Parts: sequence; C-alpha cells; structure tokens
Amino acid sequence: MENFQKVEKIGEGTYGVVYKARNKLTGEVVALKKIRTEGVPSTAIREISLLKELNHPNIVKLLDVIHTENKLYLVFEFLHQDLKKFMDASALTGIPLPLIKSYLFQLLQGLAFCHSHRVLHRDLKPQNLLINTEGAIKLADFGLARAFGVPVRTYTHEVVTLWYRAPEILLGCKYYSTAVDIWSLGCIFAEMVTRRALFPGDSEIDQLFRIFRTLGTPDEVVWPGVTSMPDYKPSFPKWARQDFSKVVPPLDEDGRSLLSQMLHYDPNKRISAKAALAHPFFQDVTKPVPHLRL
Ligand SMILES: CNc1nc(C)c(-c2ccnc(Nc3ccc(O)cc3)n2)s1
Repeated sequence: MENFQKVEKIGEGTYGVVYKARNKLTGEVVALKKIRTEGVPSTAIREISLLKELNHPNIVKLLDVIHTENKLYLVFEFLHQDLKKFMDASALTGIPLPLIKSYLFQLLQGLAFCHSHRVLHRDLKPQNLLINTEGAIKLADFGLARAFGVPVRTYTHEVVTLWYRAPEILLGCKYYSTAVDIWSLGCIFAEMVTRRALFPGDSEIDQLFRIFRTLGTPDEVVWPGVTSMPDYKPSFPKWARQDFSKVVPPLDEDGRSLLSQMLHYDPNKRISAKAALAHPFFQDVTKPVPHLRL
C-alpha cells in the first residue's frame, strides 16, 4: 500500500517477507508482511479477519489487513527484537533465569488465551517471538497457519525449520491440536536455557531421529496410538531416553519438570497452557527487564 514505506527487511519465511515500515500518514512504525496469487482464497480472508479480533497483552496485534491486487499485506504492532537475535546476543553470557521464567509465563498466558478461543499458532519459533524493552514478549503470526497449507520453501524458496515441529506432525497427523504449540514452546524454552537448539534436524528423518535420540524412540507405552500414525515406521531405530539433567543443564528441577511435561510425546497428556500457568515453577515469577541491543 502506498501508505507504507519499508525501512529494512526484518524477516523472511513461508508466506513472504517481513519489513519494518513507517506509516506515511499516522507516522507509526509497524511490521509489514507481503504474501504471495490467482484470486486469494476468501476462506483465508475470513480466518485472517477472525484473527484480527483476538486481543491479548502477549500476542502481536494485527492492526490491519490490506488485500490489494491479489496480494496480501498484514500490518502488525511493531516490537524491537525477535527472540533469535536476542539469543545470539546472549550467546556468551546467557539469559538470566528470572527473565527466562517471565518470558515463559507471558508466552503461556497468550497461549492459554488463544487456545480458549480454539486458536493455535502452528509454527512457533524464536523468529516470531518478539520482545520489548519493558520486559514483555509476544506471539506473532499466531494462527496464520489456518490461512493456507504448508508448502516446500519460502517466498524466494529457502529453508523453513522442522526444529520446532512436534512429533505428531512429523508423523503424519493432520488433525493436531493446541498441544503442538506447547511442544514448540518447550523446544524454545530449552534453547534459551542451553543456548543451543534442542533438535536441529537437517531433514524430516533427521529431525525425527534427533528427537528419538534424546527423548528415546516412542512406542505405545508412552504414546498410545503412535504406531497407527501415517508416517510411523516399525523399522525406526530404537534409542533410549536420556535424562533431562543432561539435556537442559543447569536449569532447576522445577523448570526441568515443567519442560518435561511440555515435551511429552502424547499430545493429550501434554500439559496445556492454562495448567502450565499454575506450575510451581511460576511461584516466584516476576517481570524483570531485558538488556536489549537495538
Ligand atoms: C520473521 N517474521 C516476523 N514476523 C513478524 C510478524 C515479525 C515482527 C512483528 C513486529 N515487530 C517485529 N520486530 C522485529 C523483528 C525482527 C528483528 O530482527 C527485530 C525486530 N517483528 S518478525
């Protein structure tokens, strides 16, 4: 829209590119996402508009939707840093536990809210978790999944990431629930603590086997019905589960306990956001502020 002026490529992804942009009229800085086009499904519109109605302190607000010439522009409230950059800037020092605790608490608050409205994110990753200098963190592109279907690459064709993909999805489950977001969040939580991606797979089979080497190869004992999954293969290598003490050192036992429940193979036993909020780990939760390098 000739009402916005891009300032810098802020992100890249599936749908399209993300830009920091200054509204030429109101003067506000927003985040713009240009998506790519035969007629633009009205279904994607209905659902994109329904997403515009959810307001919570931990979800990046979708100010507006500009459908022009079969091209979609999404205007979002702007935040100053994604969690990925913030992690790289903390690579040597690490993020303090009080801040990690808070971020997790807020992130679960937004999740609890979205989920109670039957809305799920579907593709959480450090790249769409945005923080402000006031100590808050928000979910971005929340629900932008029920707008299309998972392709093969990005706008210019690149590399998405199966690193944060829950196992039910890697295994062919098409009707997954809100639980996939908790799984994603758990991976991110672990990454914040250790400063290294939990499961950096380089293919769908590497992703899966990586989860298997750490949490052990799943079977009907921990995940009933897993063998009926579309992509399950009786011939998967059988790895044993490694203790979390080795996966997320030196996070405390309350966190490890919480992370554990967020990373349970069985989607149904996977703790929900609302319950996660009552976990003992958040007993001494506060709202510390980050030290951002903008
Ligand atoms: C990569 N995909 C992204 N998507 C949205 C909606 C993003 C968004 C929304 C609002 N504010 C910001 N800020 C920001 C993003 C990346 C940065 O590296 C720095 C700041 N980003 S980023």
